[PDB]
Amino acid sequence: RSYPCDEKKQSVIAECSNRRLQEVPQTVGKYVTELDLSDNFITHITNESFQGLQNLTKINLNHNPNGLNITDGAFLNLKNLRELLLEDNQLPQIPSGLPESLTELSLIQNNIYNITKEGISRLINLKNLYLAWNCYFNKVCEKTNIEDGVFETLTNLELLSLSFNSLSHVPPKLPSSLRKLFLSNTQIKYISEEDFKGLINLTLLDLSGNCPRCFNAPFPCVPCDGGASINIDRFAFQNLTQLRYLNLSSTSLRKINAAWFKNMPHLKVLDLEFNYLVGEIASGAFLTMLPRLEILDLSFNYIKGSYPQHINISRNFSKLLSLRALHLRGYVFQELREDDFQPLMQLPNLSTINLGINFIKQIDFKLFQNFSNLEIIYLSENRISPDFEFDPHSNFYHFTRPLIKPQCAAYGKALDLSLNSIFFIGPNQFENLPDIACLNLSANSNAQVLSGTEFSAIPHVKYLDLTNNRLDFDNASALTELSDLEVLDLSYNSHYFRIAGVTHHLEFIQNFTNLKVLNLSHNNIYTLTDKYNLESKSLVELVFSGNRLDILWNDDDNRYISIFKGLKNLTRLDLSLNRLKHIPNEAFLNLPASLTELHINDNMLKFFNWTLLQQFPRLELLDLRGNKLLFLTDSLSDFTSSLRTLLLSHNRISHLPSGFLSEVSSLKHLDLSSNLLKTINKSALTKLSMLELHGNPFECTCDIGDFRRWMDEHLNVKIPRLVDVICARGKSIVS
Amino acid sequence: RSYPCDEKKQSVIAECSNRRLQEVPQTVGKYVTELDLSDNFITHITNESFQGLQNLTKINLNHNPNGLNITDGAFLNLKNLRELLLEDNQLPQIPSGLPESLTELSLIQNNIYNITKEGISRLINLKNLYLAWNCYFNKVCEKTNIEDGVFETLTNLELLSLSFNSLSHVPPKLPSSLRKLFLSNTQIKYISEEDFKGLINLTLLDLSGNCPRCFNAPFPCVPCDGGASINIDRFAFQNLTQLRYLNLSSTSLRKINAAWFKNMPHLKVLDLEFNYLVGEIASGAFLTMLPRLEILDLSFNYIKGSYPQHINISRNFSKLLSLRALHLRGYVFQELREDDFQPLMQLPNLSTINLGINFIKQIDFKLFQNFSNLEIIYLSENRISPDFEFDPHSNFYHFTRPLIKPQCAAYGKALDLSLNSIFFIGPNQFENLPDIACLNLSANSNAQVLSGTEFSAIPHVKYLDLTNNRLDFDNASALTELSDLEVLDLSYNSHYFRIAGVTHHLEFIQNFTNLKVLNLSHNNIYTLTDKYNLESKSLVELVFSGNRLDILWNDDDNRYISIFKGLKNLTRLDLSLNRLKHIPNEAFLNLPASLTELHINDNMLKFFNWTLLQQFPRLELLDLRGNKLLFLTDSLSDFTSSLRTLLLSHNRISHLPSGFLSEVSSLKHLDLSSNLLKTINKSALTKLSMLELHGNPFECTCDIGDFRRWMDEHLNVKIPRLVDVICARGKSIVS
Ligand SMILES: *[C@@H]1O[C@H](CO)[C@@H](O[C@@H]2O[C@H](CO)[C@@H](O[C@@H]3O[C@H](CO[C@H]4O[C@H](CO)[C@@H](O)[C@H](O)[C@@H]4O)[C@@H](O)[C@H](O[C@H]4O[C@H](CO)[C@@H](O)[C@H](O)[C@@H]4O)[C@@H]3O)[C@H](O)[C@H]2NC(C)=O)[C@H](O)[C@H]1NC(C)=O
Ligand SMILES: *[C@@H]1O[C@H](CO)[C@@H](O[C@@H]2O[C@H](CO)[C@@H](O[C@@H]3O[C@H](CO[C@H]4O[C@H](CO)[C@@H](O)[C@H](O)[C@@H]4O)[C@@H](O)[C@H](O[C@H]4O[C@H](CO)[C@@H](O)[C@H](O)[C@@H]4O)[C@@H]3O)[C@H](O)[C@H]2NC(C)=O)[C@H](O)[C@H]1NC(C)=O
Ligand SMILES: *[C@@H]1O[C@H](CO)[C@@H](O[C@@H]2O[C@H](CO)[C@@H](O[C@@H]3O[C@H](CO)[C@@H](O)[C@H](O)[C@@H]3O)[C@H](O)[C@H]2NC(C)=O)[C@H](O)[C@H]1NC(C)=O
Ligand SMILES: *[C@@H]1O[C@H](CO)[C@@H](O[C@@H]2O[C@H](CO)[C@@H](O[C@@H]3O[C@H](CO)[C@@H](O)[C@H](O)[C@@H]3O)[C@H](O)[C@H]2NC(C)=O)[C@H](O)[C@H]1NC(C)=O
Ligand SMILES: *[C@@H]1O[C@H](CO)[C@@H](O[C@@H]2O[C@H](CO)[C@@H](O)[C@H](O)[C@H]2NC(C)=O)[C@H](O)[C@H]1NC(C)=O
Ligand SMILES: *[C@@H]1O[C@H](CO)[C@@H](O[C@@H]2O[C@H](CO)[C@@H](O)[C@H](O)[C@H]2NC(C)=O)[C@H](O)[C@H]1NC(C)=O
Ligand SMILES: CCCCCc1cc2c(Cc3cccc(CN)c3)cccc2nc1N
Ligand SMILES: CCCCCc1cc2c(Cc3cccc(CN)c3)cccc2nc1N
Ligand SMILES: *[C@@H]1O[C@H](CO)[C@@H](O)[C@H](O)[C@H]1NC(C)=O
Ligand SMILES: *[C@@H]1O[C@H](CO)[C@@H](O)[C@H](O)[C@H]1NC(C)=O
Ligand SMILES: *[C@@H]1O[C@H](CO)[C@@H](O)[C@H](O)[C@H]1NC(C)=O
Ligand SMILES: *[C@@H]1O[C@H](CO)[C@@H](O)[C@H](O)[C@H]1NC(C)=O
Ligand SMILES: *[C@@H]1O[C@H](CO)[C@@H](O)[C@H](O)[C@H]1NC(C)=O
Ligand SMILES: *[C@@H]1O[C@H](CO)[C@@H](O)[C@H](O)[C@H]1NC(C)=O
Ligand SMILES: *[C@@H]1O[C@H](CO)[C@@H](O)[C@H](O)[C@H]1NC(C)=O
Ligand SMILES: *[C@@H]1O[C@H](CO)[C@@H](O)[C@H](O)[C@H]1NC(C)=O
Ligand SMILES: *[C@@H]1O[C@H](CO)[C@@H](O)[C@H](O)[C@H]1NC(C)=O
Ligand SMILES: *[C@@H]1O[C@H](CO)[C@@H](O)[C@H](O)[C@H]1NC(C)=O
Ligand SMILES: *[C@@H]1O[C@H](CO)[C@@H](O)[C@H](O)[C@H]1NC(C)=O
Ligand SMILES: *[C@@H]1O[C@H](CO)[C@@H](O)[C@H](O)[C@H]1NC(C)=O
Repeated sequence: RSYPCDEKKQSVIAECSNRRLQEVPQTVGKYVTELDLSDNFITHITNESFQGLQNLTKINLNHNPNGLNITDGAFLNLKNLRELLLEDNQLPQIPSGLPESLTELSLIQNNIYNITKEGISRLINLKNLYLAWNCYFNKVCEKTNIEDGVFETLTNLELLSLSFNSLSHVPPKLPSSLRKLFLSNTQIKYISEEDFKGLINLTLLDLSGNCPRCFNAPFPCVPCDGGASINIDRFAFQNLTQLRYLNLSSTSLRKINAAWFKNMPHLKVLDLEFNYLVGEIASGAFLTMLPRLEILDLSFNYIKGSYPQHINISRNFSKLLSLRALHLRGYVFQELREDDFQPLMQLPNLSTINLGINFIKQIDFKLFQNFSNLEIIYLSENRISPDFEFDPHSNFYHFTRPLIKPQCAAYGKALDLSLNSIFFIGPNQFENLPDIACLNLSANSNAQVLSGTEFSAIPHVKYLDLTNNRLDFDNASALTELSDLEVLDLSYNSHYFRIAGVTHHLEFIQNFTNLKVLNLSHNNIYTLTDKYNLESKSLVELVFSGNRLDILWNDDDNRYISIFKGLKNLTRLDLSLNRLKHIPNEAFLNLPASLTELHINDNMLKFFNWTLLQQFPRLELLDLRGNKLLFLTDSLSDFTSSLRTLLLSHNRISHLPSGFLSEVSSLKHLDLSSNLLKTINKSALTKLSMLELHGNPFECTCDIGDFRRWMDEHLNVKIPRLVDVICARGKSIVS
Repeated sequence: RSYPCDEKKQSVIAECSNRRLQEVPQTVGKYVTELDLSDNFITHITNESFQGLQNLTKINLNHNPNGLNITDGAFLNLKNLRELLLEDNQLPQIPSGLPESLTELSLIQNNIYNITKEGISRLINLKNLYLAWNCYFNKVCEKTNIEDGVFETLTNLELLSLSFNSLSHVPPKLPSSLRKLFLSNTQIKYISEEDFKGLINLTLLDLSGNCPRCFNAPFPCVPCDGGASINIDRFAFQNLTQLRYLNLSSTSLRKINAAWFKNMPHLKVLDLEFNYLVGEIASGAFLTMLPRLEILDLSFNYIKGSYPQHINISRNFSKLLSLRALHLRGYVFQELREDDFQPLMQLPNLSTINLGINFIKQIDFKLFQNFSNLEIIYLSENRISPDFEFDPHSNFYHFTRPLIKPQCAAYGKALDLSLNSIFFIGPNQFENLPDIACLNLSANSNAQVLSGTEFSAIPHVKYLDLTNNRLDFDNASALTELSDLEVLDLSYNSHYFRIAGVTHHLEFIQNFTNLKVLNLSHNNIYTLTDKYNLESKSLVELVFSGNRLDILWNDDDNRYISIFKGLKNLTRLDLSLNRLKHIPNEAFLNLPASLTELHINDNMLKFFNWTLLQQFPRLELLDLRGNKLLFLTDSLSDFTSSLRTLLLSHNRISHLPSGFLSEVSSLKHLDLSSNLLKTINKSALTKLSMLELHGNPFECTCDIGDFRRWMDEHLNVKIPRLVDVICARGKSIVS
């Protein structure tokens, strides 16, 4: 048992993050290799901080403290130190006399404005150097002075990142080992012919945000004089036969010179977001130069004040033969006509069209059929009708998450129409579409009574998202045309559920032979009409959080006592956030005997009838976190032989009953963190692999001794975050 | 300083609620008259519980414990006990040998099924007897046995309530002192001629929920055989000349006998909700019998399965000359035509029409003009387009809150169109309406760009509610036609605010010469377009909670540093729930010097620059509750002479600086509850009238003595909830 860090073996990692450590710990294990020490209160670092920690081949001192004084060659005597990370430390300078064994260095988010030979040129083994985000936006900081030639000694340098600094030009004397060159938001107007001419290995070049398009910028944005475009010499990308990824986002471009790509036969990803390329899109020769392009991002190229009827796509798109994804958000146009996308329809691997945020009013949906294999049709957010703000380690111009949830997209062809205005699905709404498997109609202000016919044209939908609408559930055949339905997400439709005098019919649930997952969360359900029960022979997982079981299962009311019992296959049930003070025993007994996993967290339970766990012989996880439980049973082993994980954090448990750890033979994980345990008696003292105790007011006196021994006896019981397992006054119990 | 209760003088009241008291306190003040002891853990009551507490003319033992054993005549020796309340106690019986001085008795929500002479007939001074809600719904309980004549001795009985018990008929031998008779939900099929014949003083009769209409009931509901109507003898309400309030809600009525009202010339409020009176509404003679009726509730009289084109209102409504409010929710019809309301238009005092929840599709709005003086036009929730569930002390069939917010209605003529489907305000949307002053368009899925013309037909709107829509704020003249605008509520319009690449224009705020109150809460505002500042010469109050000032006022960004300074008249600002870790001093200094009241609660502030309170010389209230403040300044008196209230609960303050209580000469209220104060030194020890300290881990040892003296010295400093001012282990500090 280590302290204050928590170790593992991936290759031996001392996770020592966030522990409020005030200086590097003396007490680290001697087989430790990677020591993560971020987010601590470390203020000073000397040579004698890592005195005897050898074969540390990684250090992380990010965010210290939560500015860091590092003496010169304080790391020098670590002859194995390879990866060093000292991001976000208000470092004034690249620290002096670093150990030349370093292969990866990260100085992101400091105050370093001077890149000197005295810090960098000795370090011949740098592969990846991260200096981004040191002088940017309206930060008080100085122009970035780069001593001449200071990189040419770094002949094993593969990745260099200087983004979000004021450079003004591409440094000269760049080693030709570079494969990845990041110069975004560096205030560079002009790209000369000599600028990259000897970088024959570059796979990636990022010149984004130089001469930026600043209208409506969510950050302080300085245009180039006259909102002028970036100036790229005609032979600037000569000799760059190995480029794969080119990012020219936000460089105010209006013209693309087709000859820029003459010597890039492999170009794979092109990013031209936030430029002014509406003209280039309609008639663009540069598109005939890219037969291996896979991803083209042309988002936010809208003309301010301009709302064209149709989008205008050059015939030249037809030539983009390897194109996989095409992103055209923020073009802004009223209508998508069948003719408008002819140039894309013969492209064989075009699987993703992104038309998000174009305020489109009508789509002639039949057009998506005439394509080859579209997989993701992304139309969200249109107008179709019946420390620190910016993360230095992600992409700055867009979100990188997938457009459509993987779990939904994995079923097949996907149509995301979320955040539109289809407030009512008419009879011909889905005429002429391909066989959609994944459908998002979230947030379309839909208030209709679904009745069994609305989806007849796409009857093979397998995952359906109708979250965040206002469905009026007043017809028992709703959605039953979707015989293949497997996932149905009905969250955040509380509008009509909340009104007691409108009708609520959920009977339809039973008709689905293949329904696996049903989410009814945040619907404020407390009254149903005519039928009180949920029935399905298939359903595996019901999410019923953010409803009102406190009302449903009121003591004076019997109507909903078997609400969930007809769910004969159910293995996971989420009853969290139901305002439950107590569950009547009979209603608890009528939960499906099939359950393996039951969540009743974040209610207000004062009591739990443990005895009833006898009728749930398959149950593996019981989650009661965030209630008001006062007492644990003394006889748990008598009610279950199945429970593997029991979660009880954020309750009011002050005493552990006899044999509680030893006697339950299937139980491996027990979470008692953040309760009211003053102690743990020797009488409470085996099949347990993890026990959580942080957050408790452990009275530290001579009485607390017995348990310590037990910890020493059982190393096989991980006890996390021992630093937070604390005497009630501050020291850990392990002192 | 009392303990454990907290006293006052209204006439001397010992508020002793909710204190976890385990028995009646010995230590009550001897001038105490009313002793509220509800919501405690009281289990037993004997004669020797109130030994020497005389001139107690009120006791409240509701919800004890949080069932109560009361010995016989345990209250007998209180010769002044007047009002006794023992609701919600699982009492098995009316307690025996109660003191005959009682004028008001409340036994609501117990288990009393036997109403005996041994408990009630002696008590000749009962005015008001509450026995409601003892056997109801699916509770395990017995039919209510009422010993014969047991009320006729109570000749000073004015109010009797037996609702929500199984009676089966109106008890006989009811004293003719009764003015108010509550028999709701008592399972009484038949009302005989003899039933009330000698009750010549009744002002109110409630026979609601006997033979109930049970379709879609939000409670276990037992129809009378055949869903039959209640049977009311033709001369059942003979001799009841003094009736004012008649409640016949949910008695399955289909016919009203006009002659029931022959001898009620004063009838004021008639409640016929949840019956089947569509026929009676269209052709109803009973309406010619009620020329003093003021309030008529005909809600939820819908025919299941039926959706008429027009509502059908008998000509006889024209005869309801004193009618003030008419409620017609849940009739359910498609269209309101001008002709359909002719019978109401000459009624002089008709100020309120309620058409909520009728799924109406079109209204011919010009019709509201032809009325006399309509004040509240309530149309919410239609389809217009471009312990314990039930509170025993409120009305069971409807919510009693006002239809329209008083603050909005106080400006004049009100139109509530909330929860409809006016997703777009067209040019003629508001043609032909009266001069609306108060307008609710909440929750209409409105996504348009308001532009300055939409309200031109009702330009004198003074309070405007557009909450819970999705407004696209992309035009600087939005709402500017409303030159008289005084209150503008823009909460919960985050849809477009949250998207960084759409435009956000709030410039319009400045054009309003009369804008007092602006709510921008829960809009997730973090980026504006072109103009970064909020400007108004009039605005008094800005609510900016649930936005992202953490982003706006990011350290690397200057654009929003004066966001609020142009609000030159501002006296109240709410910056709560902005995720603020810290406020740059310059942005804090640019808050309006006019401010008297500033809320920054529920953020995550680690530090507060108190020194800056020097530039806010009018500031009376500073609310920093629910942050992470570690330290208080030692020199507050140097930065302010205006602060009257300072609220610091839920922070991490462990020490009180010298002179903190004494030195600030304007400060009257200081809230330090729920921090981390182990003590309060004698050096921290005048103009203070209230100091809050409950929730702190006060170390109770010899050191804690000094402060106790100070408390004894200053009785003029209310310290609430001393019971919760607790040694860190359980006893109060005042022990
Ligand atoms: C202009 O356009 C270019 C070209 O697309 C963008 O280039 C990408 O830049 C992003 C952001 O810097 C890079 O993203 C990060 O890559 C790191 C390295 O990942 C590679 O190697 C690791 C193995 O070490 C693999 O696991 C991984 O699959 C990759 O093959 C990652 O470490 C980062 O992820 C980590 O941090 C993020 C922080 O958000 C966490 O969310 C993750 O969980 C993880 O811990 C991150 O993914 C990206 O690699 C660049 N692309 C290429 C091909 O090199 C530019 O950023 C863009 N410019 C601007 C300013 O927007
Ligand atoms: C059938 O229809 C009838 C006729 O309308 C309804 O009759 C009303 O019933 C309600 C609920 O019982 C009564 O409401 C309660 O009245 C109490 C007495 O208030 C009068 O006197 C006090 C002075 O003591 C005045 O302050 C007050 O203005 C009244 O003149 C109040 O004490 C109750 O309010 C208190 O408790 C509620 C609990 O919700 C709190 O919210 C309040 O803050 C307050 O503490 C309450 O208002 C009402 O008075 C009856 N009307 C008349 C004219 O007598 C029936 O209820 C209805 N039947 C059913 C089953 O719905
Ligand atoms: C409605 O509830 C459903 C069902 O629970 C929610 O979908 C599920 O969400 C969880 C995460 O919350 C997904 O599990 C996760 O999977 C990822 C990827 O494998 C993994 O990395 C995580 O550790 C976790 O296991 C789960 O796959 C997903 N299930 C389905 C069928 O999509 C849904 O999010 C809820 N809807 C709303 C609006 O809250
Ligand atoms: C948007 O913010 C406004 C302005 O603050 C909110 O309206 C105000 O709400 C408060 C209560 O939250 C009202 O004060 C209260 O008045 C009543 C009656 O006098 C009193 O009993 C209370 O003690 C309290 O003082 C205030 O009058 C009201 N102001 C106006 C102009 O209506 C509004 O509720 C917010 N909107 C949303 C949707 O949250
Ligand atoms: C349906 O569309 C909605 C809206 O685009 C998606 O909701 C987003 O999902 C992510 C991941 O949880 C959240 O972080 C965002 O907050 C959500 N956006 C909004 C506006 O709520 C949803 O995931 C889509 N559904 C599917 C199946 O892919
Ligand atoms: C505008 O209409 C909405 C919806 O009817 C009103 O919102 C309700 O107000 C009450 C009082 O705060 C809340 O308890 C309800 O939760 C609200 N309902 C909903 C659906 O949110 C609103 O008050 C009306 N505005 C005015 C000025 O009267
Ligand atoms: C992609 C972001 C475009 C931002 C501007 C913006 C454009 C909008 C449009 C398109 C449009 C662009 C330019 C001019 C016009 C005509 N006013 C419309 C339609 C509907 C709502 C519109 N709302 C907005 N906020
Ligand atoms: C006042 C509550 C009425 C409850 C029934 C109910 C009625 C609705 C109506 C009216 C209606 C009533 C009776 C029959 C019909 C025709 N299906 C419509 C229109 C639109 C949505 C409707 N949604 C509902 N849930
Ligand atoms: C760049 O390419 C051109 C022709 O493609 C060639 O003449 C020149 O030698 C190359 N430059 C370098 C430095 O390789
Ligand atoms: C499309 O991708 C497939 C593999 O998914 C590949 O075999 C094929 O060569 C690609 N076609 C083109 C024209 O790039
Ligand atoms: C559902 O709606 C369909 C289509 O109008 C209708 O025929 C059917 O009657 C409805 N079902 C029920 C159970 O009301
Ligand atoms: C749904 O299931 C019920 C009962 O199993 C059946 O009566 C009903 O007709 C079904 N509806 C459809 C459309 O399959
Ligand atoms: C029960 O669930 C399993 C696992 O999802 C599934 O294979 C089976 O079909 C379901 N049973 C029924 C009767 O639908
Ligand atoms: C648990 O519920 C059962 C009935 O299912 C009851 O007999 C038993 O007394 C309850 N146990 C506790 C501790 O409440
Ligand atoms: C009731 O009224 C009728 C006539 O209105 C009268 O004859 C009778 O005496 C009255 N009954 C009582 C008991 O007052
Ligand atoms: C209407 O109410 C007013 C007082 O607001 C009263 O003077 C008048 O008599 C009432 N009219 C009728 C017909 O009741
Ligand atoms: C607001 O909309 C009006 C009406 O179309 C238009 O004339 C005006 O140009 C718009 N204002 C701005 C500032 O765009
Ligand atoms: C609003 O105010 C601004 C500046 O005070 C002015 O230029 C603009 O024309 C105003 N618009 C209207 C409709 O009053
Ligand atoms: C400032 O507020 C006060 C109080 O609401 C108001 O009387 C005055 O008109 C406002 N001042 C201006 C310049 O609008
Ligand atoms: C408060 O802000 C002022 C600048 O307005 C600065 O001079 C001072 O140092 C700050 N005080 C603290 C305690 O941060």
